[PDB]
Amino acid sequence: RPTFYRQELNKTIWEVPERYQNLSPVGSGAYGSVCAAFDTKTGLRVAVKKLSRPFQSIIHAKRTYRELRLLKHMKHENVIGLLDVFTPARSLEEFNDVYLVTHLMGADLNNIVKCQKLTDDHVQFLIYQILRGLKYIHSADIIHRDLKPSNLAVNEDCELKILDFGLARTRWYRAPEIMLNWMHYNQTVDIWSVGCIMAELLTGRTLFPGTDHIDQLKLILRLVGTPGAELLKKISSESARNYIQSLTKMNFANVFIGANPLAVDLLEKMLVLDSDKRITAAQALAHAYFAQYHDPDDEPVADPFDQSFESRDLLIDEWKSLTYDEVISFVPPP
Ligand SMILES: CCCCCCCCO[C@@H]1O[C@H](CO)[C@@H](O)[C@H](O)[C@H]1O
Ligand SMILES: CCCCCCCCO[C@@H]1O[C@H](CO)[C@@H](O)[C@H](O)[C@H]1O
Repeated sequence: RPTFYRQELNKTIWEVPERYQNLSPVGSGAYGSVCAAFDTKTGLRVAVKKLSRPFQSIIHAKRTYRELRLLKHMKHENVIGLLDVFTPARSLEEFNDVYLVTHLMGADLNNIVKCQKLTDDHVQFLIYQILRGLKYIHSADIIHRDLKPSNLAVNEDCELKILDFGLARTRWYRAPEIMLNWMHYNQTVDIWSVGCIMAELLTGRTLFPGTDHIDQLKLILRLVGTPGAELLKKISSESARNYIQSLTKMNFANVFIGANPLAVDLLEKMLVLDSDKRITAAQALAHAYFAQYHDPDDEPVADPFDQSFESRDLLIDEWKSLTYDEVISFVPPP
């Protein structure tokens, strides 16, 4: 066991191993708060997240377990992974707090085109990394569901990692089927998000900046066009088909004037209403737009992820015990 020290942060006592220094609050959420810190043991800037009352209820407890399981699973250059997880508790009986440590890359894509659009060469590099990481996540049978610029961290060398779990420092990037509570989501919900992000990097402007939910959907329909006959067959409701026909084309092509035609071709393949017809991450990696970076020998897939817990309805004490097990078994990365 490491030596811990105590300090008041974000309105509670944080108790952390001595290696983590210079904690500074950077965020809080309903479920946790984050400090930036410096890990004197590895020389890395890190984010330390202290969960807030991780076992307050069955739902909190399951969320805590899910977050830790997902972070422990992720071992890929373009996906955030778990550098450390700890608790000052010395037994399951004392176990009440959980702290998660991840890389702090130092910036994200959220600010990035406020001032000007990116070059085509730089968009190739960033989107390539997003898709390389998404191929990995998808191969584990995991769907991100909330890809957006603030969930894409980059360092000074513009190496990129996909984030989640409130490490991000809007519905503009959400697949329309998620907004329409469709359920039965495909992984290509995330490909829609990548298309929205890529479009914005190339043009310097949000692709679908809706003011509210229905506005978001109206903007999408204006740009990609009304559902064709094949997609209309997959929508049960006659009234819904009538209603979309009433809101429903602005040129997709006119949005991307001056762009690399290979970029536009890829955007057209990502931003397809019918999720069954969107390009996959793996397919996208092979598209000619990425010829400078694609290497099939180094676009690795994930170990399969045991998601049995997702469908379980367990008691708090069981979720808490399962979480404690995962804390104790953690082995830090190379
Ligand atoms: C702006 C457009 C307004 C209406 C959007 C269409 C609503 C589609 O609705 C969805 O259709 C699916 C297929 O039948 C169902 O399985 C889903 O339960 C349902 O949510
Ligand atoms: C903008 C208003 C219309 C939105 C239509 C969105 C259609 C998304 O696509 C749908 O996704 C479902 C879930 O994966 C699939 O089961 C369907 O087969 C697929 O067509």
